[PDB]
Amino acid sequence: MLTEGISIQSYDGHTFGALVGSPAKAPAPVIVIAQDIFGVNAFMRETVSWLVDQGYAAVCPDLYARQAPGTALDPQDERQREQAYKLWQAFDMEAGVGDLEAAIRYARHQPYSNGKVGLVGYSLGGALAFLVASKGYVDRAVGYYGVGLEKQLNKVPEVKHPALFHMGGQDHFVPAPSRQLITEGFGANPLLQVHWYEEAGHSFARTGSSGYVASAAALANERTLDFLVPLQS
Repeated sequence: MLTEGISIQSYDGHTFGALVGSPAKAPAPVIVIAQDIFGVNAFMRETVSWLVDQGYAAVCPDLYARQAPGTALDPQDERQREQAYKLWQAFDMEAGVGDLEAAIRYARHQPYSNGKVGLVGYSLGGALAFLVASKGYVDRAVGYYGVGLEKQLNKVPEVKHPALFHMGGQDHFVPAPSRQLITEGFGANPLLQVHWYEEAGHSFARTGSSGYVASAAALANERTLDFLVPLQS
């Protein structure tokens, strides 16, 4: 689901929609939320609500608009998971980064904006959060269970603003060898933080996921909110 009327334009001209929430107290910092492979769906709506309840505005752009605008898939439905994996395999990461950079620029000057912008992404969106952090588009970036970060480690020195990553120690998208590479690589730049939640796997911060772990979700979420609060006025 998206907010009707909201349109954002990327550098290459492509336009896309977004789900937006603004807090009752504004101006406020704005968090761009990078979706997972299911599009702007119920958990993205929950993420917008969670951030708005904490005093932020939030913008979750339709990153699948270059393939199938408005795609919003149910992670409990097997056929819709298959569709999500197929869209993910065809997803253009570089265009996704550019669409997030356009949503970040948009987020700097809306009626509710205080001018500061953060980014929070989940899985596909956590990989995109690291790429965006390597470009410097945002003030602060956060990735939950980003996939494939061990293949992007040459970008560690390019991160020049803080970026926080929450990883499950039982997430087999990030097996022991990958966890060691990321831990060693990220450790060279103090602007990066990566925490490992040893009793949690993938999607551990989504309440309806089979991977949900309330203690790890709560610790990671409070660390995300502590990390974003400097953006507040």
